[PDB]
Amino acid sequence: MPPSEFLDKLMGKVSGYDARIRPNFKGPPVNVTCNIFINSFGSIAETTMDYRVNIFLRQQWNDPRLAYSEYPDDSLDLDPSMLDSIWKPDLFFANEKGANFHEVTTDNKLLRISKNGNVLYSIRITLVLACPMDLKNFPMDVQTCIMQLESFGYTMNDLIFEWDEKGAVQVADGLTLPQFILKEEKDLRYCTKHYNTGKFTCIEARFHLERQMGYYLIQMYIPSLLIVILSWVSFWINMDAAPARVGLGITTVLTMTTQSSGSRASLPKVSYVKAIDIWMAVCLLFVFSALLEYAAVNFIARQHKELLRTVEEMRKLFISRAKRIDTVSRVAFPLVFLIFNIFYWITYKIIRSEDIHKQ
Amino acid sequence: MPPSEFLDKLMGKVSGYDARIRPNFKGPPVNVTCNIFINSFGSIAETTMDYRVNIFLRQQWNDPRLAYSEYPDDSLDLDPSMLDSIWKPDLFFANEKGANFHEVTTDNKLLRISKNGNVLYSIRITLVLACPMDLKNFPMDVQTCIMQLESFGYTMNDLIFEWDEKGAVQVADGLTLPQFILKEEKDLRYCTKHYNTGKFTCIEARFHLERQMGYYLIQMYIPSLLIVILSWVSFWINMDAAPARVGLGITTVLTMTTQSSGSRASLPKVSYVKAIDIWMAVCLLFVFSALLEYAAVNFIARQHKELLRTVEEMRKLFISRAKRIDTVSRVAFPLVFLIFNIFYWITYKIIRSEDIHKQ
Amino acid sequence: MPPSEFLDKLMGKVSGYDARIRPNFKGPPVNVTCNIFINSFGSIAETTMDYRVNIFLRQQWNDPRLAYSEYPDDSLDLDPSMLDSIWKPDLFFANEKGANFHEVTTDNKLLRISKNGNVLYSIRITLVLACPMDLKNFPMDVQTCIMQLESFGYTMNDLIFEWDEKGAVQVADGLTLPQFILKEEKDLRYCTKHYNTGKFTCIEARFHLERQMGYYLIQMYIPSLLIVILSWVSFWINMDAAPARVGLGITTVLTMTTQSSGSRASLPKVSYVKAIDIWMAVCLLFVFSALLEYAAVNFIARQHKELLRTVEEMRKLFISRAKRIDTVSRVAFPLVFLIFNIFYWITYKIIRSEDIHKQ
Amino acid sequence: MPPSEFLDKLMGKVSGYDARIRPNFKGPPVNVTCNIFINSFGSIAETTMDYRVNIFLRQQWNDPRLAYSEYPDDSLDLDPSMLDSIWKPDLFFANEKGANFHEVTTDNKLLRISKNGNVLYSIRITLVLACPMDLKNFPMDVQTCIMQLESFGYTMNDLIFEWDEKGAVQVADGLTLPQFILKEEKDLRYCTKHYNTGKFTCIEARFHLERQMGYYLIQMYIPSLLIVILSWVSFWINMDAAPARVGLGITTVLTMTTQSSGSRASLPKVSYVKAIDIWMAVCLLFVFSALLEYAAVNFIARQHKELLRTVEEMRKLFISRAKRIDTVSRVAFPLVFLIFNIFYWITYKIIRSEDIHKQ
Amino acid sequence: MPPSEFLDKLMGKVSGYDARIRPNFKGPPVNVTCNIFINSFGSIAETTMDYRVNIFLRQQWNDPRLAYSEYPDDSLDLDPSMLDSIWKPDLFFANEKGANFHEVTTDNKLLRISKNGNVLYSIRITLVLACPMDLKNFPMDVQTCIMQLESFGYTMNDLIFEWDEKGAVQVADGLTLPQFILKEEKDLRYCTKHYNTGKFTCIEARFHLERQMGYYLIQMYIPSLLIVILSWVSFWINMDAAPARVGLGITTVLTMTTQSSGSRASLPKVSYVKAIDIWMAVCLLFVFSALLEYAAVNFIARQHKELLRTVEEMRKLFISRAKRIDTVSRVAFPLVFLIFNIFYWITYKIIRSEDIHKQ
Ligand SMILES: *[C@@H]1O[C@H](CO)[C@@H](O)[C@H](O)[C@H]1NC(C)=O
Ligand SMILES: *[C@@H]1O[C@H](CO)[C@@H](O)[C@H](O)[C@H]1NC(C)=O
Ligand SMILES: *[C@@H]1O[C@H](CO)[C@@H](O)[C@H](O)[C@H]1NC(C)=O
Ligand SMILES: *[C@@H]1O[C@H](CO)[C@@H](O)[C@H](O)[C@H]1NC(C)=O
Ligand SMILES: *[C@@H]1O[C@H](CO)[C@@H](O)[C@H](O)[C@H]1NC(C)=O
Repeated sequence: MPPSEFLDKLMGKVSGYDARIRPNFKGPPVNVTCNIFINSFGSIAETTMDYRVNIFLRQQWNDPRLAYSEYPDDSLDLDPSMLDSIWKPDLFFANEKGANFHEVTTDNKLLRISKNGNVLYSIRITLVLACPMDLKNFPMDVQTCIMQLESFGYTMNDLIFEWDEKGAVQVADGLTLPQFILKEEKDLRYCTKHYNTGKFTCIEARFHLERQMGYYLIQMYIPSLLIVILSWVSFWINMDAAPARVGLGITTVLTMTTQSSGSRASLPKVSYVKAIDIWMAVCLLFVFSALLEYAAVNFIARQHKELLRTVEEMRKLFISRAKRIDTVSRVAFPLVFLIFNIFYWITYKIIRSEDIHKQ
Repeated sequence: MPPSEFLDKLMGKVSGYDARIRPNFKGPPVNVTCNIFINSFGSIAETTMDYRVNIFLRQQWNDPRLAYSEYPDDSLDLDPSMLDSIWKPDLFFANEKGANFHEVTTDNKLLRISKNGNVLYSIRITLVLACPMDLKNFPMDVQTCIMQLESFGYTMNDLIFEWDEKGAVQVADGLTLPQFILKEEKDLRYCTKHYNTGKFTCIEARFHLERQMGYYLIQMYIPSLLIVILSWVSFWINMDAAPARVGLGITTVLTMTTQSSGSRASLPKVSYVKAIDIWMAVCLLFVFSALLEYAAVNFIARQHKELLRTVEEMRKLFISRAKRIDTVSRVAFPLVFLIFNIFYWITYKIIRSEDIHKQ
Repeated sequence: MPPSEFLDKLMGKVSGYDARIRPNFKGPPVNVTCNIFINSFGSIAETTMDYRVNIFLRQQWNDPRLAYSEYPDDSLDLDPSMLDSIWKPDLFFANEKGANFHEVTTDNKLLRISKNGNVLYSIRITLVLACPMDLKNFPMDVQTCIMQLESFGYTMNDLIFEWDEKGAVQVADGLTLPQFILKEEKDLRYCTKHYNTGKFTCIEARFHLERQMGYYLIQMYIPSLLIVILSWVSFWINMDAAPARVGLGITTVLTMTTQSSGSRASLPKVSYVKAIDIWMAVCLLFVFSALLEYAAVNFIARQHKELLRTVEEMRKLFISRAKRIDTVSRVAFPLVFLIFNIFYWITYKIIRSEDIHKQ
Repeated sequence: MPPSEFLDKLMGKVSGYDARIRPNFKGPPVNVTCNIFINSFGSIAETTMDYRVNIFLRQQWNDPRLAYSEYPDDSLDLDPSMLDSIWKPDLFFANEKGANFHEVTTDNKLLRISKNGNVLYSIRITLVLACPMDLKNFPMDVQTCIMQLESFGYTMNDLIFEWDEKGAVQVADGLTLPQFILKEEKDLRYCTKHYNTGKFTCIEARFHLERQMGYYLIQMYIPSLLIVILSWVSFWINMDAAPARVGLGITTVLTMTTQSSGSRASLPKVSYVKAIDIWMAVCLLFVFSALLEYAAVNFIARQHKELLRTVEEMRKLFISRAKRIDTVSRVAFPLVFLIFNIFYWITYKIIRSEDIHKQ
Repeated sequence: MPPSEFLDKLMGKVSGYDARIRPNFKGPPVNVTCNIFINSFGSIAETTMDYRVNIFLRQQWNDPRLAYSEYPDDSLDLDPSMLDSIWKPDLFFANEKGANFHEVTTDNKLLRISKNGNVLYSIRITLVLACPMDLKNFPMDVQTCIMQLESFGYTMNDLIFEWDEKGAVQVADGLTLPQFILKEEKDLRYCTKHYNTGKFTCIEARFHLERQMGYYLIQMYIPSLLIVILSWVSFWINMDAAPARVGLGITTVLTMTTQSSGSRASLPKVSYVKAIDIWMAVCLLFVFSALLEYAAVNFIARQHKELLRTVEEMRKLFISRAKRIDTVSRVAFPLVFLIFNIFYWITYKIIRSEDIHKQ
């Protein structure tokens, strides 16, 4: 019983199998269970709001036809070069750019057929998928990125898509992302589509990504803090009269503006204010207030110069103010900073915890 | 009544359907109604003057042929692999670069045919479209971007394009742009094309985009203002004789030139002057005038040095000028700035309001 | 008289039309008139010396065959899917990179055939074309960019290319370039090609582009001038003894070097010296000479310090020199700058005027 | 005995050779030996974690069919245009992006067939392969990059992949990399794949790459060291009272922050701390501690100013501290730096030596 | 004698011409002479070590078949659409990335056939070719870039490649490169390839490129020199006691480090030290030594301060040293620089002259 004779006999010009007609025509819709395996996730672009994923799509549906029932083995592994002579369902991705196939030495495709007629179609695909991420809290956030699968040409009374009950979404073992930590929530929902042409089936899968704060802390939170420390200690424990104290402030402001521009470099332009903007704005406000304080001290010194020639009675009165302000500044500034840091870190921790619970 | 027999019978070698001849040949022009659905707008490049759009083109026309009239159901959903055996009309985009199709698991295409002969052709297309935007007012403006559809090979007495009376342009729900706000004007006009070869049909669609000022305000209007504030308060409330006061001005000018270069970084080179250029030029003029004022004060001080050895009569005469100028400067500069800001913001608000009314 | 029968009958297996043999074989060369319409010019890259153009090529030639002479209408608009069964001439572009076609909903192609046999072939093409621009005068210049069309496979006694007598080159109405102004010279020449294999026909078209000076003036000529003004007025109207005067020069030099590097940023590396290099070099020379002058003043002051303890006789002798140099510098520097600006702007104006007359 | 007759006769419609059925069907799995030749390795991207390689894949397997046994010469070199009429095995790369073929003048392919039936299939391929490199030790490290080959459609009882016993991996003579030194370990392992669909064969090859420290040393280790040297010697051998000493520190800090940002520029964002970060952090700590020391000296000087009007008894007591600290600083700082450098270089040398031994 | 009948008759199903069998089968190897014309060289990337070239490949070989010998004209220009029905030889480029063809309006291809059977095959190709350039001497060097042509599928007793005796390599008239000057050496060698599969023919062509020093001199050699001049003259002709003199050095060092980083920006990372690195290192050493000298002068001044209250006997002794060092520095530094420049320019001139003679 040669393989070739049977092979053609099933889907040949002698067989009545038309590949342009859906199975069970004029009948109940063809149910399709979809299984996805993630081979290599990664390369998430924050600029143009998209990520790259290489999946192994797997879809099964039941055909009354192609149930040979005359062979010792129930499952037959067929050629992937005769995949044009069967009824593949139409499937497209809604948030999709590009999405090439792969042709290395052979087409990366798979066909299997059981005795009853259940088929197994497996396709390797790299997808560039659009994720409209919300950057309300930039360094610490959970981002949800969407994969949607729809039928382009078939209305709801044909080709209903369903998920797989067990192991709908899998991940390759030892798969890591440099920037994000993937979570195991693996949310799945059915989100039907309505158009003027008709109503079309859809199923979607949701992934939760948390952002590591390790890079961001080292890159920005540490340098900005160190420059605040530098300004604080450096000028106040210097003599009242000096060009250096003044110059220090200007240079510190220059560093702050360069770092502020540097932070908002990779990020796409957005209307709302991110957390990192709040932090850098507060640090800039601290150094600006510090330079203003020194300018005020200089004015008090100017008053002393005018007084110098009941002369000494006024002199000390102003000078003592000079000293009092200088000491209060020394003890006042760090405590206020400490207070800011605590009420900032606490609230952000509460927001991120609430966000993960909400999602 | 098997599907295959009829299916071929309509558009087969036994049928007299030639796909190279227009329907109703030697007759009135084939009218075509066009419906467009916008799946995902975005990614607008200001440099090379273009934007990206992913649409769902839909065009309907009437064929006397293909009106079977022998089936229980009026509408038949046919295969998208037999779309080469019918009379699709020619259609191209005038301001177009690229414009690939999509081939993911199947071609993303749709064919429908009613009992009378009205067809429905639906195509998924990503377009890179050229928009010749006018940057007269850079941060606040309304930009109109053009989509034009034309018949390449058919003159006006064939294949007249028309718009759809109801729901000509739709937008996918919850579609947002990071940089712009789309408006609901959805202007539609017919803009016929004349060539030496002949006169060709065209229809166009206009989109109005407003620019959010949230990013621009934070990125440039706030830092420049803060550096003006810094210069103003810092030097004048310092003693007349100091190297610091001089140095401050030079560094402030350095910041202004770097920010001015930074502003005109993404923008393409254009002859006309943008609003942001006016703002940065005025701020640069303020700090330049401030440094000139300090230089003049130094010259008055030089006069005092020459006088120092009717000697004291001249001395005070110049010194009082020194004081008078210093105080007037303190009160003079902010009010003039305030006046500038009001007459700048008011006029730009009037221009943008006029522009939206005009469009 | 059905369309299909005739349609095939002309260029069918029953017709003796071989599409691999040139018309009028063993005869006079096939003359071809070429008409070009420019749909969208632009995107000129100065780095890799090329520009992008989207044209509508149109070529006409006479075929003795395909002159049916039996139809009421002289001109027939045929399908663009049967363009493989005729004798298209070979045509390629010599300074060409890439040059894709366009396939949106249909091929963008056109076929027309008259009663005598004159055909009309219209093709939409985007060309990346190499322009070896000469940057001798960078901000103000006229650049000539070349389009060449040649026959790859046919020697001069076949397929002679000719231009069209009227309307050889057209431009779409309201077509503008952000950087350049297109001129209406529209030069056309025939520039035959000689090879060892044979002698091949060619025709070329020349476009003249002038550069707007509006962006360049604002970006570089104004900031550099303002920094020269700043240095000039700032240090000389300050007291002889100061750290500030010295520091000012160094910072001004830093600005000059950064701007000089910034100017030569987009530009490709070239051996010859551009006009902008001359301007920035002269401005750098002015500030360098200014700092040297201050250093000399300091040395004269050093002489006074040595003299201070016929002592006063020497003292004033040197001091008066100090004053004399300071005043002459004040009046000397701007006039010399003014002279430089006039003899620079005048000569460049003469060169550009001569260049346009020459071209 | 004409070539054509035999040529077709072997794999023709008269032959029973079906190219869709595996050789030795219903039998032991088809064993495949794989030989790889590396034509041009290189272009390793640290950002998106991948490298480029151009290989010569070679795979041999035994076919009972195609053993003609009637020719004088055992080995026949066949055409590479009839490679569609045989049973090529499926093969794909797991960590693969892209992987085009090459079509220059002909397809770059090879077919050979021996008398017994052993075939030789040779394919030229450029692979972009994903390497998840570990940057724990950035300048000095050994990186292992993975190539994996798998059967997409065939389970373990078909198409078992095996390596070649002799010369499995070769390298073209005189092949060098600008950044890395390739090692000759050439590790080979079999790393079978398990899926829910089935169990699939795989074989992998490991390459060891060491990083040259020549560029990194010159680019970063030398400038940072020179700036530490500059700060150290420059300020301490200057008078106690000066604006210059203060300013020096701020500028040195500015250089350190710019260099620190410059170092972490090419590198992708990662949570863990690299060796270069440790080095730059320690150098920044040294200059920060130096500026703090100067600030403390200024405070001691302030005490002297307060004392100046048992007055002189206190004065010297503080002044001597000033001198003592200044001298100890002079001798203290370099030795501590020397100690740091030795314990840093030694430990990194031990870690890299351990790593190469482990791998 | 119609063209079509003969045309097919030569290479038709009635002719015994099999296009899968080499001419003169079981015979001496098919000799192939190769002629290359360079249409447009250029776009040489120093980063990823490659260049772009657009060539006109021409190869001739002798076929016993296709020698009609019955026509008045010896040479026939055939269609380039029947190039699939002949025996083209296999040819690939070893150092090749990409290498597309060109399809503009027609395939850019040529076929000619003489009476004896000598064919002429002409192909237009753009090649991206890998050149492993040696950057030992960066601004002045001669670089040799390699083109290699090999037979992928045929061993040495078939398809031997040979060069053309006259005019093997040509260049289009008036072809210029912005960065390099092409030389006329046009070296040609045969460099056979050995593999385990077999021994394969190869022929190679060598191009010599010299680098213009005009851009590099202006961009780096002039600014660095000017900044050395600035430092030299500026500080030494200033009073011994000043904050300005100190600050000058730090700023000059900042310029040197920025320029040094700027130089090594386009260049790929390499272990060895380039000439430009030597030059910038020496200039940095000069300014570093200058600042150290000023620091030493300050220490001598400190000694004078300690002495000031046999007191005056010590005072002058140190002061005279101060003066002596200051003058020697003034005359010492430029001569040493002059010596460096001469022994640097001379040796590099000798090395480049030796290199061109060697090549
Ligand atoms: C597909 O699913 C629908 C709804 O679950 C059901 O009504 C229909 O019978 C199913 N089709 C089958 C089992 O063929
Ligand atoms: C198409 O529209 C034109 C103008 O509206 C009309 O004259 C013509 O009859 C229409 N064709 C039809 C209805 O087939
Ligand atoms: C084509 O032009 C040439 C030169 O103008 C002429 O000799 C020849 O007769 C022309 N061919 C025609 C008119 O068919
Ligand atoms: C292939 O290898 C397996 C295991 O080494 C062996 O059992 C089998 O017989 C081999 N197949 C052959 C030699 O055809
Ligand atoms: C090709 O060249 C080889 C060596 O030069 C020679 O032996 C052989 O006869 C040549 N083949 C011909 C002339 O057909």
